[PDB]
Amino acid sequence: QTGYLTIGGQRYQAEINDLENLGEMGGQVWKMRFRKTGHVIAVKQMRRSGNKEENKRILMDLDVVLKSHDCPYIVQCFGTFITNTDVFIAMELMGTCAEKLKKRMQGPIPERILGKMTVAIVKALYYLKEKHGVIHRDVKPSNILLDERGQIKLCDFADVWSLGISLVELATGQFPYKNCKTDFEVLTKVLQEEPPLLPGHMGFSGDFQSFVKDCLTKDHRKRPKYNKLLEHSFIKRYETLEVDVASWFKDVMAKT
Ligand SMILES: *CCC(=O)N1CCC[C@@H](n2nc(-c3cn(-c4cc(Br)ccc4O)nn3)c3c(N)ncnc32)C1
Repeated sequence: QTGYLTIGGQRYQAEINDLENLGEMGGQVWKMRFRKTGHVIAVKQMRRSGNKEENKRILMDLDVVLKSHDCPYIVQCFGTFITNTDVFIAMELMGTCAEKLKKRMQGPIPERILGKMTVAIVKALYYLKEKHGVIHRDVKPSNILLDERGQIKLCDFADVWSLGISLVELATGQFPYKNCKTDFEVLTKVLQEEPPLLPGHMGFSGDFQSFVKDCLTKDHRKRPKYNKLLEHSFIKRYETLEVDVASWFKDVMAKT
């Protein structure tokens, strides 16, 4: 469907000129304001003259995003605008990603935040795999989006390993392979060295350390199925525990 903007159930007919460009957030992703209501959204622009490889990837991801309306852990699309020269994809405006939150924090991200993040990411990967046969496998702090409402969603679409590395980086503030100078050197350390587990002297719960250890299983045959990973006590704890991610997000973004 094209030519419509749906923000919270209210459906509006709209064209690209009904949006005011508030600047690049960076492909190109704009922050735009819907003049009719004042709502602010994220808009991804795909140029018809663009690279064939980049456009093909954009259209594949949009196909999944349009089918993922029933997953609360995937960034939602509000509508599309097709012009003679461009395609404008209206997405819900998130705050920032976990990589930038780590940079503003200038230190480890608390376990209670990573607990809610873990529950959101795993259920997004399981949804993508179960409902659409998509194997993401490329989870990193730059793909995990958060907003001031406390929401945690995936964007920009074997998977268990990259989640474990992302959790170790965010829990320690240190990327486990920061001293590798090439991509091949990273692959050698992944295969030759023991998995980079969580430190034991940072007050991490046994559930958190167990979950990261299960994610960083080198033998692919020994990695758990999703129905097993969704039963891990670390997932069970933060499925129900009250964690004020929204207030923590605002406090971190208030840092200079
Ligand atoms: C880690 C955070 C960061 O540095 N960036 C770069 C600038 C844009 C930021 N950002 N991206 C989105 C977004 C992207 N997509 C998307 C849609 C399709 Br269809 C295909 C591929 C992608 O990546 N949806 N949403 C952002 C949103 N929605 N809000 C705020 N910032 C966003 C990420």
